[PDB]
Amino acid sequence: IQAKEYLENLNKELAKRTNVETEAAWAYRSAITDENEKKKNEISAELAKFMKEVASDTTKFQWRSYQSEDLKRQFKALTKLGYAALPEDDYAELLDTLSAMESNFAKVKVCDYKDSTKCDLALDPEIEEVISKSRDHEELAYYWREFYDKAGTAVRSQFERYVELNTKAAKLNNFTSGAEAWLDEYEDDTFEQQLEDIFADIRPLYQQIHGYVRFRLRKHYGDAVVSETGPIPMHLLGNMWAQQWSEIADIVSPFPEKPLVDVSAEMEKQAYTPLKMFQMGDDFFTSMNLTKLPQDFWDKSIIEKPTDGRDLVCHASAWDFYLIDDVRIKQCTRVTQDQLFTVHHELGHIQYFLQYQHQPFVYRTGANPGFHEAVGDVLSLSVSTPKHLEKIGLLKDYVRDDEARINQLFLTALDKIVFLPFAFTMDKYRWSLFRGEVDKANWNCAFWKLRDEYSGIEPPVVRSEKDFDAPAKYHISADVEYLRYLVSFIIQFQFYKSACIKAGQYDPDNVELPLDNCDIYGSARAGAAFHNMLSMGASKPWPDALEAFNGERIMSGKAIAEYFEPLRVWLEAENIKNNVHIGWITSNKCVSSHHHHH
Ligand SMILES: NCCCC[C@H](N[C@@H](CCc1ccccc1)C(=O)O)C(=O)N1CCC[C@H]1C(=O)O
Ligand SMILES: [Zn+2]
Repeated sequence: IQAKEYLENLNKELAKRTNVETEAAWAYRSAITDENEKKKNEISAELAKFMKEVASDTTKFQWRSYQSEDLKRQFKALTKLGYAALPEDDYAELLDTLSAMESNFAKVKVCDYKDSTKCDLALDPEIEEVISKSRDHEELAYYWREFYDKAGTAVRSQFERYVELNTKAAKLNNFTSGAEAWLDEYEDDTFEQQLEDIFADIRPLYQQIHGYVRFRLRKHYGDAVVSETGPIPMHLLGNMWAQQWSEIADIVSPFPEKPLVDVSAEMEKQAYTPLKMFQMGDDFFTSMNLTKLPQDFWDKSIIEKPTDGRDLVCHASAWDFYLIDDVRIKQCTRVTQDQLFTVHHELGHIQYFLQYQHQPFVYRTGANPGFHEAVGDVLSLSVSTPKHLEKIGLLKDYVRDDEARINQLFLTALDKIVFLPFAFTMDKYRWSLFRGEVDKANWNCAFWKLRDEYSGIEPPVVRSEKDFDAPAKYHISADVEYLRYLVSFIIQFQFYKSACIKAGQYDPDNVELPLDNCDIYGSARAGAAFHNMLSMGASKPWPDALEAFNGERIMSGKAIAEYFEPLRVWLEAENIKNNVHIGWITSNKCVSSHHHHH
């Protein structure tokens, strides 16, 4: 019989209902109040009962033996209930503990290091800036310690129950654990291994940047502060989680005498505003013959941090309201080059939303979570080039010297290469818990051992099992899968490469057309490729989505390693010239307490 008419009717209802849920999520995350929190979970609780009642109905349609796979694809997807398979009482408890962590993160406030009276500094503006600009290791340590104790430790109790409920939910859906459930999204039983193999290929490059960065830092801060052969004291890497290091390029760049693209100052001196930044982002898409931002976006978006004393979630993000043209971004944008990249990242999501809007609700998601994260990043790569920045005047006079090209690749290596192992550990960590591989008594050290093992990083001060630091990372507190970023930083270079080729910007043989300098801005053929891929929205496993883009069907590293190659050959030489130590001994930062008072 035909369940097609059923599915059509059902997706349309699910969209209407998710719209209602989305609005409540938006209100809460825009104005954090007990009331909004209540409505928010209330809606989710209702939708969850509807899904259960829709899961039992599908028992009617024996799709597991159907003809036209597309219907059979929708059923497998719709019946795959997530946390919703959970029984009422548990689901409600999960919503709560989830809310407890989320709100806990966003409400973090710490006292200023030079004024124990202020105590109103939050992560997004204040503390985020201190870690970026300060060069007083003791001050950076202060802020690190203060932030981790509030954002991480204070929520160990909820996190643990979250893990328990997450595991219970997974088994109810026939998954081994929440770990395999997340991996299910990549529809490939060998995905983790593929990721393990690509990382293995790039790791050597990662261990020519690490030692080099540890070199300068120790030269700058001094021996007693940064030891050779030991893991780098995170907090001197310009980022609260040390996931990206470009922020300290001023004390760590190859040629400090040569220019270092820092468009922040020009943006500021030029009167740039968040609105202007979003409009630039918008222009990039249309210039590629891609979709212009709809009217609801400008009316309903929050592109600047509210001026009142209300609490909200300001971790940039993009929203699909599941209607037609109702898409919005919420970002506490600031005028800086990094924020400018972020603006493009989020629009990547928005574009993807519009591109697949016409698809059945179930297919209104990205093909593979990684694809959703890579769109915006592909434009950001173009925007970051000296070529495009000179064209828009945010780089008055610049010369491609040669030993200046290194300041661009290496600068990019502090964001794209350094990130890979960081992103991998975020989920390898949560996987090991989801899978009952770690003892509760070793939860906080299992984390740092992993940060140590893969990133060669360690906390600025000694932590014990008494502390619990994983929640200090937004995504851990908000229950947002992280592997998606690791796939993105990999596949985005594949997208970028091809796009640049489809444009007349990249030629492997011709110089003056290097990969690290193509702009693709204004490219209709690149936009066309993007359109073919994006419009499919999960209607097919990701290899077909990629194939729609450039005819390829495999995830690989035939891009980054072809992007950063000149950088990589420059390091191996420079490191030997300065006799730079490569590799590091195991960290001694995780223990189980010690005091000097009695
Ligand atoms: N310093 C601001 C960073 C930009 C914010 C961005 N936000 C995330 C938010 C995802 C999300 C939000 C709400 C519900 C469900 C999912 C994003 O990918 O857009 C992000 O987290 N990103 C962007 C790149 C990497 C990753 C990160 O920083 O770990
Ligand atoms: Zn994103």
